[PDB]
Amino acid sequence: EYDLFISHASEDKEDFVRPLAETLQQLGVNVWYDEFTLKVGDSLRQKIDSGLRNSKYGTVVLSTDFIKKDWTNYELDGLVAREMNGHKMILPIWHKITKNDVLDYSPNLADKVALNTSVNSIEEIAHQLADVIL
Amino acid sequence: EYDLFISHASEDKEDFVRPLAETLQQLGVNVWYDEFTLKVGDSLRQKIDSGLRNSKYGTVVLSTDFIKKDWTNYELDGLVAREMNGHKMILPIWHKITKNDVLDYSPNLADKVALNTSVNSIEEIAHQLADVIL
Amino acid sequence: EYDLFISHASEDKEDFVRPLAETLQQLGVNVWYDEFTLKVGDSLRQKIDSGLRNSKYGTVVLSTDFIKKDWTNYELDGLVAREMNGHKMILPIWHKITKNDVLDYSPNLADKVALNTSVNSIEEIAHQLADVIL
Amino acid sequence: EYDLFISHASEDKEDFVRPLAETLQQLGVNVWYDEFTLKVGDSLRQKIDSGLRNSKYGTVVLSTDFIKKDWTNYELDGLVAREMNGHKMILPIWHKITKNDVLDYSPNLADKVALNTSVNSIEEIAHQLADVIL
Ligand SMILES: Nc1cccc2cc[n+]([C@@H]3O[C@H](COP(=O)(O)OP(=O)(O)OC[C@H]4O[C@@H](n5cnc6c(N)ncnc65)[C@H](O)[C@@H]4O)[C@@H](O)[C@H]3O)cc12
Ligand SMILES: Nc1cccc2cc[n+]([C@@H]3O[C@H](COP(=O)(O)OP(=O)(O)OC[C@H]4O[C@@H](n5cnc6c(N)ncnc65)[C@H](O)[C@@H]4O)[C@@H](O)[C@H]3O)cc12
Ligand SMILES: Nc1cccc2cc[n+]([C@@H]3O[C@H](COP(=O)(O)OP(=O)(O)OC[C@H]4O[C@@H](n5cnc6c(N)ncnc65)[C@H](O)[C@@H]4O)[C@@H](O)[C@H]3O)cc12
Ligand SMILES: Nc1cccc2cc[n+]([C@@H]3O[C@H](COP(=O)(O)OP(=O)(O)OC[C@H]4O[C@@H](n5cnc6c(N)ncnc65)[C@H](O)[C@@H]4O)[C@@H](O)[C@H]3O)cc12
Repeated sequence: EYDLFISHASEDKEDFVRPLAETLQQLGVNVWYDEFTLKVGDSLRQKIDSGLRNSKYGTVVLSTDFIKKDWTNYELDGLVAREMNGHKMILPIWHKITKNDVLDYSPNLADKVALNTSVNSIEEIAHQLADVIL
Repeated sequence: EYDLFISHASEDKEDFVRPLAETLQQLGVNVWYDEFTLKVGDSLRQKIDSGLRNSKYGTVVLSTDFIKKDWTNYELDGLVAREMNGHKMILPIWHKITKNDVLDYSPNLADKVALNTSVNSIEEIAHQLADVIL
Repeated sequence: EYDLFISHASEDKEDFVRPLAETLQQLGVNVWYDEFTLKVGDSLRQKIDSGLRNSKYGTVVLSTDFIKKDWTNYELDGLVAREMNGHKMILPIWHKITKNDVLDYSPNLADKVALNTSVNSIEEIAHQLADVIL
Repeated sequence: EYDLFISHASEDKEDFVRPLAETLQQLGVNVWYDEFTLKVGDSLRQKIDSGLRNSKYGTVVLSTDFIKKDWTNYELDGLVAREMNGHKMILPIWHKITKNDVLDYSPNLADKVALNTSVNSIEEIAHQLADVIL
């Protein structure tokens, strides 16, 4: 069902991630985003697990807060596991972070071409993503 | 697939290399150029290695910045390795650099005939390259 | 902490890599090897990433099975990313493989001097490595 | 640093070139020889280029196998390039080869005085070289 899963830290919602998800839907991507999918009484574990398993692609918004928190590391551990079984997925974004900070977090992600929010705007990034997914 | 691989420093894009690559495609050469080929989520290592291995020829834009940087030296190591197995490839260009500076970088490249950007224009250089490749 | 990280395919453990790692420790190199470090309940992603980032050197056992598999290519991407930031690391070994097969995998590794297991024995290779590391 | 660079084919190591290089060091010449300088993980291109550029003199062992191979012709290109900038270097040796075979390879080397291994012994040749270098 879903085309893209969005993994992000809650400190980045208002200035970046909410505008991004809203514009991707307007282009026509079917997106998994937590404010759209999770409802009262749902199991967090079981809903996240089935969202990770049923998405064609996943995007990760790398940030200083992303590195520290628990649920963000839970999601990225699951994306790499599915990619090491033969299915390529990960589309990275760099937000307020430099190459050296990424290379100190993991040197394998420093090998992957990312979109940098200090160089591209929100809609300029959204157009780049939809060209791969669609 | 590709006819030519272009190896250059990013400081030289706007005043020389972007005009050159645009005019080569208009003559009909099938060219490997990083702004045309690399996309979000690609592995840099694995895409560059298959570009080097599947091209008939390679051109190197010698420059004061080309000498210092890392990825430029990575690409030239791979071109010489394939040439020392019996397949001639390299077509050199000298940009803002003199014979002495080239001879201090490597005396073997000082033996190979090159196109000098202080003597020829962009389209005059492009016409010279296509006569060898095509 | 670690002096050397060993990257290898699991098909090569018993006739080559297990004897090699055992003899390197006896010479006194502090080595990262998966049978010594990984334990029940560890995250594979997070433990491999910190092993790559905290080692002075890395060795890669090039082999016909190494080229095909997923986790072997994951590790080599991270080594090259750290080397293209200015820190030299890679010490290559050729096992049951010829120059032509290496040049068809990547022409840049064909430029780097390697130890060939058809020419040198296990302890003769181990002595060569420790002279660089120590 | 280096006084002499030795350029030779690997088919000639055991019966001529290893004894020669060992006796030159005993006289006190500082020599560039591949078995003494190159180590695991070195770039072949970048180490050879800095050896050619930092030596006062160069010697070439002309032989039937020398003429055919690739890396032997690579080194002689760089020596002539530096000599055509005004710095005399080349000290030739003829091994199992006649004047006619040299003249068919290049008529300019047939003009330079050479040492012939059918007329002089190893130590008799080594004494002749050191009188020029030292
Ligand atoms: N939508 C969501 C609702 C609830 C929990 C979520 C956890 C994670 N996520 C997923 O993970 C990324 C965010 O990681 P995160 O690390 O930013 O999240 P936090 O841990 O900060 O939690 C955020 C806030 O939920 C409050 N809280 C904690 N347990 C609670 C509970 N049972 N009932 C009510 N409220 C609770 C907690 O008090 C804080 O105010 C996203 O991509 C997303 O897919 C989304 C969540
Ligand atoms: N197109 C390209 C994109 C990304 C990296 C490239 C590296 C090399 N090349 C190849 O090598 C020659 C240029 O050498 P170069 O030495 O000029 O390049 P730089 O190292 O300066 O990198 C240039 C910029 O990429 C930024 N950067 C670094 N890692 C990044 C990452 N994972 N995701 C996003 N951005 C990243 C880095 O912040 C800088 O602003 C060309 O012929 C070409 O074929 C092309 C590249
Ligand atoms: N030590 C190790 C344990 C587990 C997984 C590893 C993966 C990779 N490595 C690293 O990568 C190189 C080897 O690449 P490799 O490609 O040889 O490995 P394989 O994919 O063949 O996995 C080998 C076996 O683990 C079984 N398996 C898969 N997921 C499993 C899981 N969660 N729990 C239990 N067992 C699992 C899988 O069934 C097969 O029998 C080494 O340098 C090393 O640093 C080492 C591993
Ligand atoms: N010391 C040396 C080591 C390696 C390569 C050299 C190349 C050239 N040289 C220089 O050139 C003259 C000799 O020309 P040459 O033409 O005699 O040499 P070959 O091409 O026959 O190579 C000889 C052997 O290296 C094996 N081979 C090829 N690539 C390899 C690689 N990455 N890692 C491991 N082994 C590799 C290849 O399998 C063969 O067995 C000398 O004056 C010297 O300064 C010296 C070399």
